[PDB]
Amino acid sequence: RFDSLTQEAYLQLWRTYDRMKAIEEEIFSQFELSAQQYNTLRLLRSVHPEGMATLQIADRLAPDITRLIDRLDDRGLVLRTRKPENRRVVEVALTDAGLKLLKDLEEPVRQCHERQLGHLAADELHELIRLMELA
Amino acid sequence: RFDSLTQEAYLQLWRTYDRMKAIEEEIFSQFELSAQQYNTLRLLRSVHPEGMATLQIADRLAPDITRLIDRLDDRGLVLRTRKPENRRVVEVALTDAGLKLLKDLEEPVRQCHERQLGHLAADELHELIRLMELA
Amino acid sequence: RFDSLTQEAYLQLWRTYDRMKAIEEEIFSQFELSAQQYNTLRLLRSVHPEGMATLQIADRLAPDITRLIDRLDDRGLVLRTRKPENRRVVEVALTDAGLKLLKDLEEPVRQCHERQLGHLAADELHELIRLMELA
Amino acid sequence: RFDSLTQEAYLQLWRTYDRMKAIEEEIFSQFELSAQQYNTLRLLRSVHPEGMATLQIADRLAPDITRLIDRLDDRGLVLRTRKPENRRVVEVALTDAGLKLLKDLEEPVRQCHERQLGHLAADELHELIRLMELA
Repeated sequence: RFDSLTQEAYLQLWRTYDRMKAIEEEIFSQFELSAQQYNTLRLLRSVHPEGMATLQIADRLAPDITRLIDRLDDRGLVLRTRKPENRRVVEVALTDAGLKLLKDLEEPVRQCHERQLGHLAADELHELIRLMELA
Repeated sequence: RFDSLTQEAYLQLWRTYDRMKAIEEEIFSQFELSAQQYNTLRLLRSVHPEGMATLQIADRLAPDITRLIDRLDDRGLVLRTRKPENRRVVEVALTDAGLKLLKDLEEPVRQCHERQLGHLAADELHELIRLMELA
Repeated sequence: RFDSLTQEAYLQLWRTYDRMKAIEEEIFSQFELSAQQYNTLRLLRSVHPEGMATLQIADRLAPDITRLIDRLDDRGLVLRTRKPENRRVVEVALTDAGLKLLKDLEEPVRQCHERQLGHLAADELHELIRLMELA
Repeated sequence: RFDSLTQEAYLQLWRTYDRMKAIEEEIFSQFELSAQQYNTLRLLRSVHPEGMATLQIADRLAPDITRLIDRLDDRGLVLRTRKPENRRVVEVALTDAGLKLLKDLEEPVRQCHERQLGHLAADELHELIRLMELA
């Protein structure tokens, strides 16, 4: 968790979050995804072809991840397997089409990280210019 | 709380926090303060000459704020008043020397916010240059 | 021409030039061009399919532009036409292959301008951090 | 002199000059100076208590430097000495009041260089954001 910052540094940290979040939402909206869905698909790529238990996905990223995964399952992007010896546990793995989607997203996401860094630096420079010029 | 970011945006948000936190710690260390002590003194200035209940200070910023305030009381920077009708409640107000300390800190803190913004923008530009040049 | 700057602003202006120049040289070297050759080809595109007199090219950008254009002519990127009534005058126009080369250069050059702006802003922020921290 | 840049890099170099020049003009106007007068006073400080020939001042920075120096002489900031053996040569040295003026200008000029660097980096980041977002 975030320990005490001055109010001004704390508002700047939130502005950093808000700017980054908005740029990701705009790029992920084009693929009908959220960043949490991208983060699930990336996590499943790190163990592909093996699956991961729904609870372990939530722990590495909980009840909102089942609806999230339902959307990914309906799109054929992930495959669910109920553990035959423990029917409450659902393991989820990436499919070929989830791998393809992540390969198609590599360039848009890298550009999205470049736009984040650019806008963050401009926002910070606007505040720096303001502080230098009130002094 | 901070909703899902990509891992990369999440690490950048933590780098923003770490950089800002370190610059404040270095300037506040010179006055033998923490940022949470500065934040308490600023909060008490907004109601000066009135005091604020220890619980309301914690709520606006809890058991760690009493040791924090003890240090400020020992330095003569704040004045405690136990409520005569409710002895468990301790109201804390700024003193003249706490007001003076905040006036002496206005310039160092503004420079500290300028150094934060500068370093944040450079750190972000280093990552942007790296991403543009791997592509 | 550049009127009086402080020595420090003058050295910074030269650092701006040196950084921009080096990034262009590296991208144009890959197509076996110089920036002055790119600038000639762009100038000839603005009047294509008409040609421009060698002297007017030099004026809009003089004896070093004939060797420069010789290289472009040998590569089939420009076409020379000696004026039949005035044999000293050589009009130069872009060819289809010079147009194609400029279309292939649009993306690399835009990225080159993005890397220039990025590096310029980082170099300036390094000097700003240095000045704020000597004070 | 500045060798071939792309048109876009050349306009950016001029924007760098224009921004830096305007910030200096605004700070130097407050002391009723130009940057060329500041540059003369700094040059005379490097040889103080010795003077420098008017022609050597012009060479290190020519007929416009005599009016420039006249203003500095009228303000008691420099002292002229006509060479007794060569009456055409006028050596100019800093006075105590020219040294004092340069000591009073150290902080405003350093802040002026910080505002230049800040504004340059913001201007460049605005253009970088624009280029990344047209792509």
